[PDB]
Amino acid sequence: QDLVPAAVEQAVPIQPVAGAALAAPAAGQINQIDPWIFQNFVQCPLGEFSISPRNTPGEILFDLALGPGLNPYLAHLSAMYTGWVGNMEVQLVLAGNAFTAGKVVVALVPPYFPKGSLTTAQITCFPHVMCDVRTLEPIQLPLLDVRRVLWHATQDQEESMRLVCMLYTPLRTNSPGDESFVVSGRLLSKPAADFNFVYLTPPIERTIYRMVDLPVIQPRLCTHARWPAPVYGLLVDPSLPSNPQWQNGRVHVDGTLLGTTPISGSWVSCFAAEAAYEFQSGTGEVATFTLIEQDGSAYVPGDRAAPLGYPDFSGQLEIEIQTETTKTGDKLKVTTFEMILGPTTNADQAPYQGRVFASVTAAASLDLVDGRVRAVPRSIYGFQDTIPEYNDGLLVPLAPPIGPFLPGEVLLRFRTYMRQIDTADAAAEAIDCALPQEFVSWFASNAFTVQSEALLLRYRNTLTGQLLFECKLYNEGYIALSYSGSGPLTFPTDGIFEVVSWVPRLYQLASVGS
Amino acid sequence: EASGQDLVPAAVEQAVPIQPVAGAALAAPAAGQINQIDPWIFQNFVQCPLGEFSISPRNTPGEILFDLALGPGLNPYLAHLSAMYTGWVGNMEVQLVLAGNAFTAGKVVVALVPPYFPKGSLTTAQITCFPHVMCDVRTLEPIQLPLLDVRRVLWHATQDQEESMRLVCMLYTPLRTNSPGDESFVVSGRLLSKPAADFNFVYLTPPIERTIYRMVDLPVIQPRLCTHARWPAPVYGLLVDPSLPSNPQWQNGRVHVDGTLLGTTPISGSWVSCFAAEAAYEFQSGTGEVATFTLIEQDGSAYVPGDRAAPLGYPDFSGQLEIEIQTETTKTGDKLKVTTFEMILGPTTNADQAPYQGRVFASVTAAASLDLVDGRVRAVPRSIYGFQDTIPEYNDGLLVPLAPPIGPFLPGEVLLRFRTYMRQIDTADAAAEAIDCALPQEFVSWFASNAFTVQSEALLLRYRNTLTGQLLFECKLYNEGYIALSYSGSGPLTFPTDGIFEVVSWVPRLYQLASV
Amino acid sequence: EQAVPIQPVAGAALAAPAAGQINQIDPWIFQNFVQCPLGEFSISPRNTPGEILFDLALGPGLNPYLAHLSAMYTGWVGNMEVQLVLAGNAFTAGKVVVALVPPYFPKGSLTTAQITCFPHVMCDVRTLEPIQLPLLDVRRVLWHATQDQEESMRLVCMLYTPLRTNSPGDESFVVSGRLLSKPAADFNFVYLTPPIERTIYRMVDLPVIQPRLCTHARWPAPVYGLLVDPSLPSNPQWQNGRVHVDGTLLGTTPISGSWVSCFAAEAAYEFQSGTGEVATFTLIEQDGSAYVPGDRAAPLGYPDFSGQLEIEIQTETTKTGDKLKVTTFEMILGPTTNADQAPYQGRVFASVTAAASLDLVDGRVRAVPRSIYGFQDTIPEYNDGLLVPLAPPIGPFLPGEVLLRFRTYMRQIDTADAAAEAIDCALPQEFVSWFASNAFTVQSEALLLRYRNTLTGQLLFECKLYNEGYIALSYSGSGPLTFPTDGIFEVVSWVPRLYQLASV
Ligand SMILES: [Ca+2]
Ligand SMILES: [Ca+2]
Ligand SMILES: [Ca+2]
Repeated sequence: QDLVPAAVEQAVPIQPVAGAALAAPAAGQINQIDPWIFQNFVQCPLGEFSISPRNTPGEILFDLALGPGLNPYLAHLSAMYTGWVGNMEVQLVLAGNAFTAGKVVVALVPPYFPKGSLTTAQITCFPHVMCDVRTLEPIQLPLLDVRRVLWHATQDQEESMRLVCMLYTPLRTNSPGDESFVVSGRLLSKPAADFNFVYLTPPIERTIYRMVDLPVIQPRLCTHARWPAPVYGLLVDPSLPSNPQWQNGRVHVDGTLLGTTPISGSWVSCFAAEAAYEFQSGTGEVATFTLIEQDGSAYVPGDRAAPLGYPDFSGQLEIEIQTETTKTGDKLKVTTFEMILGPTTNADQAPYQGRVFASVTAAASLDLVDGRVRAVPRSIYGFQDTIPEYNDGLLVPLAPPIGPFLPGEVLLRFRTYMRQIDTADAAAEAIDCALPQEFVSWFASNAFTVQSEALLLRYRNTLTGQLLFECKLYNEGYIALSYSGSGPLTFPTDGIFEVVSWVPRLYQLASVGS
Repeated sequence: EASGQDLVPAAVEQAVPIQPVAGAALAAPAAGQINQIDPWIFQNFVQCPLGEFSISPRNTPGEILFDLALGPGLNPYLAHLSAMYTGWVGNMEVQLVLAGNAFTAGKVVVALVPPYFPKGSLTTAQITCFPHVMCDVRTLEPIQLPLLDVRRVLWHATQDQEESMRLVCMLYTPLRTNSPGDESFVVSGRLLSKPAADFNFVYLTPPIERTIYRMVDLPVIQPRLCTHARWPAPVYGLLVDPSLPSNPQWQNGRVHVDGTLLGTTPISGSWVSCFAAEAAYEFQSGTGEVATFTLIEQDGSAYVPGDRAAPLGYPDFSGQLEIEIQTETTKTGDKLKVTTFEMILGPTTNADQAPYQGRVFASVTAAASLDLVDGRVRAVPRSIYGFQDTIPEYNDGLLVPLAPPIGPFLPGEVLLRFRTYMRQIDTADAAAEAIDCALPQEFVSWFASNAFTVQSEALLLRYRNTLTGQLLFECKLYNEGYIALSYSGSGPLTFPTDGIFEVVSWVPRLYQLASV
Repeated sequence: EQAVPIQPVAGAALAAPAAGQINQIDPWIFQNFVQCPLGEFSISPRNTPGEILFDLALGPGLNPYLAHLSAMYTGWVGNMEVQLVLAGNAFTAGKVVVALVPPYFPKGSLTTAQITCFPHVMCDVRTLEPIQLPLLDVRRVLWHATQDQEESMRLVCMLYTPLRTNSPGDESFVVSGRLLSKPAADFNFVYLTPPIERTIYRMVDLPVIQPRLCTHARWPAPVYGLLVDPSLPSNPQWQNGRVHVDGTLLGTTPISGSWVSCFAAEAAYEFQSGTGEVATFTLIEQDGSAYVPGDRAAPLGYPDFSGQLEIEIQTETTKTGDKLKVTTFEMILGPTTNADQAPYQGRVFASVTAAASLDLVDGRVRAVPRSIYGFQDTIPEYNDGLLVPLAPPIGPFLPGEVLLRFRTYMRQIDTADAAAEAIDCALPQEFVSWFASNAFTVQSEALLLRYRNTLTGQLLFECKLYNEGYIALSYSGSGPLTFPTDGIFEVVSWVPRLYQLASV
């Protein structure tokens, strides 16, 4: 009587969701967009992901949220509106082989479903599409505005429908292996027929859904963020410790300054304090410094280990100060003082409590008048890359170690050389930073929104266009490279970084090496 | 229909000052699916999960008898169905049953409290400022009330709780009886509910068992087949005794109904009254061989003094405890042995012992210095001498964080005890030494591994006999983790250990239990 | 009214299906334009274009009657009508812009170019009639909650084109502007609830007590006078007598007046072979509690001045000539060190000038002040030479504003001159307790106050009470000026920080 076909094309059944019909009576305006934005799939700002045989079933490959942050045109247009309503459509492409086996599921997760941990059995209880990694053509899905409000505010994030993809079946290759074959995936989107904005406002450039960019300066023309010297090298080195705990040069991508890093590069490794001088018997002058901020304000013990720009390493410091004497026939001079920074004893060093001690040998009194001084670094002796004596021997608030790199990932280092006093070894002492200056700035000056876990960057030659490597910039302000060698590897410093897209935490980078 | 109607019958007085409220019709254009509830569910009144309450002549006006929040948690069908959705809307119908004796008198008020009204002290002056209904306790027919969805959103979320209309009942007039003989009656009221015409759910989601509503359940196991939570022995007795101290401060076997462990109670029953440590041995011409133990966690982790008086599973009583220890010796002929040590738990001794700092001392009498190598060991109990059921010293007389004493109880309520017997050394008395606990270890593991969500204040339990299927008594299980029942006798009372406990409903603290 | 590019907004028609009740308001309220709070400004020839003249948010708090009525309801909905009045003659020039800013626009600084991109109106200062505007309820919900502050439409007025005028030689010309409002025909309340007294639309008030019957917050003595003296330091850093208007205690101030300049501690007495007996105190809370160092310099009520004082404690002797006694100790607070006083860590030292052993027992004591020697108005030594967390100095003040001080006199030991002592405070202890127990809601930056005589009802002066808990007066003199201690302080209204007081 009836025939049931064995092969049916996949589709997602939906019930239509009302947009501006529900929002019109309570909104001030209903603003329509260009009719040709409805005709083209354009790559999402988060539009890159990867699949590897290192992955396991149940891992989330990506998750996207409905809103004007999925389309470059809509993200550009959102700067002159206060709200939005409507549905969208998403397209997915995978670059697979004929030798690869594997299945993924793309599901539609409603708002207010708890965001804990889904499993492979649960993911198929949502409206979904099952996709093979060998597909040649793109796959598309809808995104409806299931909501309890009349419309959404642009300037916040709120809660909306999500699009989550997880690895349903493990990725296998018939080849003996193991290789390092990676399947690339890209995402595109476009609004559906029932999308518009709410209220026409002036265009504000410093809005959310504004893409992050970087200053166009080569690394040679930059300033080191931990020692006052120009940047001289760019390298990766797996023989060095992997998770340092530097306190300077640390900034969040969204603009938060972590640790004791300042805004300007003239505050690095310097300090400002009120000085009092004394003489003991023959040891010379002893200077006690009560520390303040470099702009003249007062220092209060808080969530930082020291005033902004305080040195975060160990050794003996030779510094310069400006002094005035009460002697006859001699006005202001510049004096050199000796300082102890490393974890030691026989002194009471507590910059966390605003007390510092310095000294200089002298057979006379050479009395000086107390006042405000600014101390800058001149020379270093016995340098060690470890935190200083912030308190006497106690614990103070600190920025966390860098971490938590994926397997095979190493840290990119910007390298400069210090002025060092040595007797036997003539080698130049070297110090490293994660991000240079003018990168600490351009953050906290632009208040960006992260919208994802990492940023993909490409390093390129200026006048040739050759690609040197690609890297991941995490939201915590450090760069990772995929390198598996044993020795140091350096790179030319006349390149330019450029932003590609937002990528998730599990993204797999193309390997680098010699 | 009934015999002498010298009562109130129907409380058809409402004309409640409220407008009709729209339900699922406002949420249909904002949902991406079509959902509906089984039409037969809309056709009968079933008892709410919090559908039992009591009025006693010991309550005062202004006490809250029940308060119910609108949502899927008032109906067993709807609470089962809410595990596979994210969203609900609509109104409800509620039936209140309270038909006390004809010799009684009293009055209650049931009010409709809107969302966003602050919770806390609700006095008898304000409850009449709401849309309300006045009820006699002698009313024969059930009283029917509506619960409307007053809201400013289109629907609510099943997981996590939001602000909705409440239904609050407060005792307005004290309950008194007119009978000549010796007693005053108690009124037992019931609540039933069903959805209204426009109730619905929103979006189908995977069915997850560990949802917020669910229902608390207990393991199906007889008390005689369980293990004691304070001494490594089987449970032998189920008892109530009003001559023993009423508010003990035991540190082991304490667990919250939501799953939190309080005190020094371990997950496993093999950690009870045992400890793992690093042992260093020395010879003293007095006590003989002296062993110093620095205590660590039983799984091997480091011990850090924190918000607990001792490492998990440490003994919480007093006396002289004798234990067995595995030891290695360098004397030719013997390699491994089990040695018996003894140590004073309490009498507070000279100065000493500081379990809160991980220091323990023990000794064994001997003449020649036995060659013993320092190492890692685990000690388990063997015997007790001069047992006293009082907390020991942990900080050498200084205060330590402790679990609160068990309580409080309503007047006439006593604590139920699970009893076992310990191996004892005695010189002139041959009577067995007994030790009690509040819950067995199986219940502790069940609560720790299940992590339910509590609703009001306590659970009503009924104890049934497996052989004859006859209910023995009813008790209140408090959310803090103890059990109370009403008993007014003088001597101890014991119960058979062949029964099974069962959950009935959620009850508040002022629930009045029947005597036993 | 004027035409603006905006659509009509529905009120109760959208809230009625899901509301319980829709409640009506007195029809006489719809017939009166009442002054809005923070709805006045003045324009001077020296102002530059781009200054924000006002910005007010839609809600019940714009009208005193609706603010009163909101206490017996759960929600509200609807639009309002607004009137703007400007006072200038025919010989002026300049222009102003009033815009409609939507509920979720980011807060910040607007430029004169961006204000014209909203729905707006342009007005000349020569306008005769008041300018009428609508205030519409643009929202993503069905109604609002009375006890919660949500986002609503705002009305923002900026100076667009500067004022050009002539002025006489004695006074400078200004253009004054005021804003009034009333509900529109589509405004309603939601649900009849029992009235609440601790609502958010509650105005700040002060206790009706004369300052001569009050208590000093820094020294346990009655207040003997109030004054203003520009010669004294402008920005003191007192750690006592500091309270926020919303009710947050700052520094080390206690709630009770009996905790001022007193401390409780566990005492250990040991006889030194030199000067005499020495007592070491481990500080605790006055009511009895563990003291933990934190964001606070010293336990509540600890003295915040420098000098040498004497204390009296209850001591018990194990000898047989007595059992209980009260003796006077001696401790040093000023920045002279020599004993390593660390109140921040919770330990201090004291000594007595006595010979031989003076056996006592350690059973906890409370120390009260007796007299001060070498008093100095500087913070004591909390750490040996280190820094501690403490409250910022009092300020800032506008150009021409001075601090008003409540003065009291303390005992002394000085042997050279016997004129008087002097210790000042910002607010008395009664005001501190009032603000702590009331917990009001602050609106903008400051409150306008008035000092009047109780009987004749004459005005003495007017001042400004800042949110941080200090009073400022507009005084242009040189020497100190004292005031009678018989008046009563009264609250007038909320004022902005840049408010010009009348000179005293
Ligand atoms: Ca060297
Ligand atoms: Ca015995
Ligand atoms: Ca004097």
